[PDB]
Amino acid sequence: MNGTEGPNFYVPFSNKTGVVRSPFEAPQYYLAEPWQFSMLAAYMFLLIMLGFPINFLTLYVTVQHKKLRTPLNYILLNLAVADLFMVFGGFTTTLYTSLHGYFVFGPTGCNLEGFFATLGGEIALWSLVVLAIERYVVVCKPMSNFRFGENHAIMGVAFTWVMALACAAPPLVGWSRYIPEGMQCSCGIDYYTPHEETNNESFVIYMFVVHFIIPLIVIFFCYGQLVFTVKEAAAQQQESATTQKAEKEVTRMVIIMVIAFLICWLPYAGVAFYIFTHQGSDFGPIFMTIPAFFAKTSAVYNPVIYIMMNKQFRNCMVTTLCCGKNDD
Amino acid sequence: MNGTEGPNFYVPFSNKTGVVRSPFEAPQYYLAEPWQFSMLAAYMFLLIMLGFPINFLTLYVTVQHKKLRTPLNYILLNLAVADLFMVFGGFTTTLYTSLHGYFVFGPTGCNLEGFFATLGGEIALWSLVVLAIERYVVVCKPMSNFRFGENHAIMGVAFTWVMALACAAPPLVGWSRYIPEGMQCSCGIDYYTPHEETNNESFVIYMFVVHFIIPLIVIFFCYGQLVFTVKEAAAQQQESATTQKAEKEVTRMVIIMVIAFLICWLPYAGVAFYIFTHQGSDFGPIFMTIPAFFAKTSAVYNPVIYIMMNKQFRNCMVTTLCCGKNDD
Ligand SMILES: *[C@@H]1O[C@H](CO)[C@@H](O[C@@H]2O[C@H](CO)[C@@H](O[C@@H]3O[C@H](CO)[C@@H](O)[C@H](O)[C@@H]3O)[C@H](O)[C@H]2NC(C)=O)[C@H](O)[C@H]1NC(C)=O
Ligand SMILES: *[C@@H]1O[C@H](CO)[C@@H](O[C@@H]2O[C@H](CO)[C@@H](O[C@@H]3O[C@H](CO)[C@@H](O)[C@H](O)[C@@H]3O)[C@H](O)[C@H]2NC(C)=O)[C@H](O)[C@H]1NC(C)=O
Ligand SMILES: *[C@@H]1O[C@H](CO)[C@@H](O[C@@H]2O[C@H](CO)[C@@H](O[C@@H]3O[C@H](CO)[C@@H](O)[C@H](O)[C@@H]3O)[C@H](O)[C@H]2NC(C)=O)[C@H](O)[C@H]1NC(C)=O
Ligand SMILES: *[C@@H]1O[C@H](CO)[C@@H](O[C@@H]2O[C@H](CO)[C@@H](O[C@@H]3O[C@H](CO)[C@@H](O)[C@H](O)[C@@H]3O)[C@H](O)[C@H]2NC(C)=O)[C@H](O)[C@H]1NC(C)=O
Ligand SMILES: CCCCCCCCOCCOCCOCCOCCO
Ligand SMILES: CCCCCCCCOCCOCCOCCOCCO
Ligand SMILES: *C/C=C(C)/C=C\C=C(C)\C=C\C1=C(C)CCCC1(C)C
Ligand SMILES: *C/C=C(C)/C=C\C=C(C)\C=C\C1=C(C)CCCC1(C)C
Ligand SMILES: CCCCCCCCCCCC[N+](C)(C)[O-]
Ligand SMILES: CCCCCCCCCCCC[N+](C)(C)[O-]
Ligand SMILES: [Zn+2]
Ligand SMILES: [Zn+2]
Repeated sequence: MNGTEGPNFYVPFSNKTGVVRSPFEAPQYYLAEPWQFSMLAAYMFLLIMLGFPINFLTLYVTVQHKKLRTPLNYILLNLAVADLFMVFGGFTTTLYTSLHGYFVFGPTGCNLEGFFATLGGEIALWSLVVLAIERYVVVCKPMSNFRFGENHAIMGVAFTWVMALACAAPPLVGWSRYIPEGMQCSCGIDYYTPHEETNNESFVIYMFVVHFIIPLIVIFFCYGQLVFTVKEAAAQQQESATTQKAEKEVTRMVIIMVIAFLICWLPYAGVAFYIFTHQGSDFGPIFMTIPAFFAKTSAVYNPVIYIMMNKQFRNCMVTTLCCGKNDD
Repeated sequence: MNGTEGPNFYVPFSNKTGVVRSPFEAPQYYLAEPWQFSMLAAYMFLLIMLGFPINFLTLYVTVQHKKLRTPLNYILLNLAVADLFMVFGGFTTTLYTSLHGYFVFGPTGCNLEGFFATLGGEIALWSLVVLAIERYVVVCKPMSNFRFGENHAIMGVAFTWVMALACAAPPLVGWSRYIPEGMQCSCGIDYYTPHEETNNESFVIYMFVVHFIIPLIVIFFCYGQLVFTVKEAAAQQQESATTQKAEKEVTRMVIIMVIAFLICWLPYAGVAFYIFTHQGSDFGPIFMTIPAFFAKTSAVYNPVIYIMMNKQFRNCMVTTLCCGKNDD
């Protein structure tokens, strides 16, 4: 056996030497050097200390400024909340788990770590869908003469939570399950075993198709309609050069947010897909550790892209932080 | 301009030196060394000389042996025909084009090269869908007391031609268009320009989503049902170890055919997707030439996998070739 399966775990280390132990019962220092567990710990700590303030700040500044009530403003406020859930709901546990070298909080801890990570990533993905659609509707006016205003913003936000929970929750109640990965200090969906009792196989498929592929198809479609229009379906829809310069700022930003998401998650995606199609194959704890922990930067990069690419949000922020002036 | 757009072409070479010419009017030797055009020519020649006999042989041996009437037998005969269409309908033109260093047959030649390549590739893709579904139905028998027999085989084949033509033909009559790629000696879908008059943008999206992604989703789903069953949904189906050993031969083969397709086409897919999302960017003729011509091995690898992994087909072949003794 290249790995060591347990009732509820899969250590990617051979147990021919009898050293393997459950990620829920004892430290995993036999997996790698303890200084490496310290690095993860240190890493999560930074994510928590960076993520807590930038997201809260985003949330705070938005609520405080009434003029910030556009779909974008709404979507980023949403991510700010999702990130705070990742930070406090999951990172605190992954940090603590990394310090002890295992899930001292048992499966319940692993569920927290896996749930919120999955929730945060998915909220970010589906949020991208809502934004692409909003850019589609606002830059090409297809449908009719409807207003993707504040009302749809709310509906847009609720939507992201519905989809994301549709992906993150099932494994909490029987369909697939959260399980330790890599150095065993973070938890992800079970791509490691078939474990037919929780119908693992069908969930992984469901996840990659409905919670990865479909969303990308939708965004790709929207991207299609925007390239086309910025080319010929816009010169006839009379787009004042003054509006386009501010509607191009926003369109550029969504594209960047979409690229950042792919940069952040594709690595994890690939290793997961691989493991899933090579279960039992010979791979170490470092194989998934790097992509997994790297993906956790998803709790931080969005507010940052936001602050750096949306002048209005930036100025409001400086205003909030300087009390009065460098408003809404 | 990093490239040179023309009414119906896109040479990936700057025309600041005025050397660029239309791939329909003159040789493209300024793009690369003439010995490289000789390599392509030599290459196509081998594909033709290999593809003609292995496909025909496959087709011939199948028709000759009546016992060869299962879905697999049917699907591979289908590919054999698809490949002969690629060889004769397209490669002869790409060969000749490589020899002259340009499309002396003008756009009509380019359509031939692009159509049959696209047709052959897609027929292979959708054929994979039909096989995966057939493996699904036959190895897990989900639907009721149903029979995926000869009748469905025919319907399966017709199906692959319908989808493949749905992808290859539209660009012949106004939706997108076949255009020279790389060193300008092979033609592909227009990922190079927006050319709104033929609605390029929307076709590329349609192609990647309906003629790449969806098919992969379907196969992935089937692969899901097989891993699950070969695991805990088949030990209750009392699959006698005698049949499984022959039904595992076939299942293994389809999986290999699926992997070979990804090995063969993903490279092309990626460069196409890239070019499409980086139109006008600085890339040379070699950027697409290698993946494109590599993909053309799609006219040859399937019959070979077939001969090498299906003992029954292999034995019939030896029989056909040795006359009588080495049957159906
Ligand atoms: C655990 O990981 C190991 C790799 O570290 C996997 O072993 C590989 O298993 C395959 C399948 O049996 C071997 O292939 C066979 O090789 C022989 C050559 O003697 C050949 O005659 C057979 O037809 C077949 O191709 C392979 O050699 C072996 N190692 C390699 C090269 O990767 C193993 O499958 C994994 N699973 C477990 C827990 O066993
Ligand atoms: C990896 O293999 C090792 C051994 O090679 C496993 O060690 C296990 O260690 C426990 C001690 O906590 C053993 O339990 C003992 O069992 C005996 C009865 O056999 C009982 O009398 C003692 O009181 C004690 O409970 C356990 O037997 C032993 N297992 C093996 C393989 O011998 C280890 O569990 C393996 N890793 C895992 C969990 O996959
Ligand atoms: C043709 O290919 C060239 C690259 O070979 C592309 O040019 C690049 O265009 C980007 C902008 O789209 C340039 O970035 C800009 O750089 C300046 C620094 O002076 C910075 O202030 C701007 O904010 C921006 O980042 C990049 O420098 C440039 N590369 C070079 C060296 O030319 C070009 O886009 C392609 N298509 C065209 C327009 O022909
Ligand atoms: C790349 O640039 C070259 C030149 O830098 C393009 O070819 C040149 O095209 C011009 C304009 O079509 C030709 O000029 C002709 O002049 C006569 C004057 O009697 C006029 O009646 C024609 O209407 C035309 O303007 C010029 O002959 C030709 N230069 C040559 C001989 O190579 C070339 O078309 C560009 N690449 C492409 C095809 O985009
Ligand atoms: C290069 C493809 C090798 C074929 C392996 C079958 C899995 C299909 O690959 C998924 C497509 O992603 C391309 C990345 O290629 C890396 C190969 O690793 C296989 C991923 O599990
Ligand atoms: C060593 C390769 C690192 C470069 C990876 C760039 C990823 C950018 O994300 C774009 C998404 O594209 C999908 C797959 O990415 C592969 C290359 O990206 C080029 C886009 O065609
Ligand atoms: C550090 C903990 C992690 C990364 C735990 C779990 C993550 C997932 C189950 C992620 C799933 C996916 C998302 C968020 C977006 C891309 C596709 C995906 C299905 C791999
Ligand atoms: C040598 C000539 C070639 C490769 C010409 C054109 C090929 C296409 C338009 C291929 C399309 C695709 C296929 C066959 C399967 C994978 C996805 C795809 C859409 C890129
Ligand atoms: C940011 C790009 C990194 C790769 C992202 C896409 C990976 C999908 C294919 C899996 C290949 C990964 N690997 C090493 C696990 O084989
Ligand atoms: C719908 C998108 C499908 C894209 C598949 C991409 C496969 C990657 C193949 C290599 C592409 C990398 N690049 C940038 C050099 O072209
Ligand atoms: Zn509204
Ligand atoms: Zn039938």
